[PDB]
Amino acid sequence: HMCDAFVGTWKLVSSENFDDYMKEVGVGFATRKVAGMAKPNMIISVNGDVITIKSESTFKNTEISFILGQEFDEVTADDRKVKSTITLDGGVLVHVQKWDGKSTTIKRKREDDKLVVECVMKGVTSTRVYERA
Ligand SMILES: O=c1cc(CSCc2ccc(Cl)cc2)[nH]c(=S)[nH]1
Repeated sequence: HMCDAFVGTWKLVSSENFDDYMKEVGVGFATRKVAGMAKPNMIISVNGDVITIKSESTFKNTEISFILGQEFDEVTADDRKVKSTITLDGGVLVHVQKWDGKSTTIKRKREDDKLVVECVMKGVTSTRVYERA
């Protein structure tokens, strides 16, 4: 029942500062423009200890499956090949991605009826708000 309140199908409804986050990560111009337009659905499910997070959009469909605390290699939507570890910290899913000596952290939390995604790269934060689909 760890992640019960995350399970379901969620649709992006707002984004702030995502272009600056993508710049800080190193995403190139064309990918930033097309990725910034996307209105993904995020589909979260749990089966035993395995959590699956799917993102589906007109830009790029992604899927990760993982066990909390157990590192996994991930190909991001912008085509980085990263090493990821996701943990639960005080009810927040904390997702750290490492690549090329760099690191970014994505936090996913339930706030009221929303799922709030905070993406941080150094000093730059983007907030993406999802509602139930
Ligand atoms: O599941 C998720 C994860 C995130 C983390 S940044 C992903 C991402 C990265 C690069 C590009 Cl070009 C587009 C997208 N943001 C939302 S909204 N949902």
